Amino acid sequence: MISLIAALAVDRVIGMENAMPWNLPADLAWFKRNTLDKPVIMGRHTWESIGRPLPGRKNIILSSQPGTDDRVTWVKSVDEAIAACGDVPEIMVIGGGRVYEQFLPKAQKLYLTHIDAEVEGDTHFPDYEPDDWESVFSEFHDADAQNSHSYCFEILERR
Ligand SMILES: Nc1nc(=O)c2nc(CNc3ccc(C(=O)N[C@@H](CCC(=O)O)C(=O)O)cc3)cnc2[nH]1
Ligand SMILES: [Ca+2]
Ligand SMILES: [Cl-]
Ligand SMILES: [Cl-]
Ligand SMILES: [Cl-]
Repeated sequence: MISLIAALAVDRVIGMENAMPWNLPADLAWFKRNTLDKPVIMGRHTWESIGRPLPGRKNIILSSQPGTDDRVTWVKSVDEAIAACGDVPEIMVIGGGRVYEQFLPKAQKLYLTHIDAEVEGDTHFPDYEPDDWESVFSEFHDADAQNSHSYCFEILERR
């Protein structure tokens, strides 16, 4: 099964010209909880953003240009990325925009963090029909001493 995991500000904003203007360690901990020991597929901009390989996960980078880091796997097609995951119960697609776009139609599950931030987006999560999805988990949190905005965790399963 393929799943997508994303953090969405208002209007589905997922990325900006520069680093996103929030500080959400609790969301990064949710991200880790749901990706640890699973293969993760990402595009090159997201790979650059993260800075290094995500620990304890097989990192696959989907890209048309040859790779510039030997500590991860570089693939040139969606089907190559999937094959590189081998035989695992769940593949996690971690962005960014174009990669979500490409994997959405194949995905059966979404792990979304909705962040209460009004920002002008450079890239957006795909316009999914919430109509077509079943929320099986939701959990709301206010901003606190460590987290700058209010956010809500959701898991959704393809109806
Ligand atoms: N829920 C969610 N939040 C994210 O911000 C997110 N970000 C991207 C890509 N960006 C990033 C940026 C950093 C890390 C990261 O540093 N994760 C660490 C935990 C952070 C820490 O320990 O300081 C990890 O080990 O997973 C992951 C994804 C894709 N899906 C997401 N999904
Ligand atoms: Ca429900
Ligand atoms: Cl968590
Ligand atoms: Cl990307
Ligand atoms: Cl629902």
